[PDB]
Amino acid sequence: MDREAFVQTLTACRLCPRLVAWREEVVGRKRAFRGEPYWARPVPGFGDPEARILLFGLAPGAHGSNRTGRPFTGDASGAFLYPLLHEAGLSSKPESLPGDDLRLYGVYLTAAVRCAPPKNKPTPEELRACARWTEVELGLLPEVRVYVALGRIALEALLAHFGLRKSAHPFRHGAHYPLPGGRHLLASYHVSRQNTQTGRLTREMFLEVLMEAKRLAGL
DNA sequence: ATGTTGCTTAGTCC
DNA sequence: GGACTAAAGCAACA
Ligand code: SF4
Ligand SMILES: O=P([O-])(O)O
Ligand SMILES: O=P([O-])(O)O
Repeated sequence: MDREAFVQTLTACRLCPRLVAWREEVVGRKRAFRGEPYWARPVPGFGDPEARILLFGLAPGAHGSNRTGRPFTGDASGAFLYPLLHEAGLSSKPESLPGDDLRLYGVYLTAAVRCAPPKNKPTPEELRACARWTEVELGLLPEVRVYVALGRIALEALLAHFGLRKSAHPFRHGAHYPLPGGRHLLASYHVSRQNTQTGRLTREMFLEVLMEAKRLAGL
């Protein structure tokens, strides 16, 4: 199917009962946004359809993409990620605002699970379910040469996608693994506030990941 | 009030 | 694998 069909069918998905419930349950729970409209639906990927680089996240944040409708938009993860994409020369501007004209150059963003999960922890069954969408979405990104897993969950999801053994591809920040056709699989700590604010993942470390991804992608 | 909540990782154990 | 938990620094939240 083409992208329009992908977006149409994805947004109507209701395969995971716990997530169909949670994504609406959190609406109005955060003071700063009470009374505002929430997307509260599956989150479609965003970016360059001709991207050579794919940043693969974990899932929608309750008041992040689950609220704005765009990956990494409206929360601490995006506050960290988007300015860095611009600093690396991969976007039109530093900030991402729903409904703006932000363009990503050579990069596309999505995640393992597309509906906000409780405690940011999807179940093994929910991951297997949404993996069907990963197949469809990555299938619509023919030019990707570098797949960047943001966090352990994301890496494992990508390993399943490529039919790779976990034992041979452990999760460690900076890990680099080869993929068929001269492609690459990179692993980085997730951009979560828990990782950046605690010093586990610094702005320097992530920009480096981005610069390495560009290098490996021929950009 | 100032204590609680919410935002992954790495190690443990079966 | 999968379930469980102590640990990390910050600030909205109550
Ligand atoms: S998480 Fe994925 S599979 Fe589950 S309901 Fe949402 S879009 Fe569908
Ligand atoms: O809502 P996310 O894309 O920042 O997880
Ligand atoms: O932000 P607070 O401290 O007025 O609740």
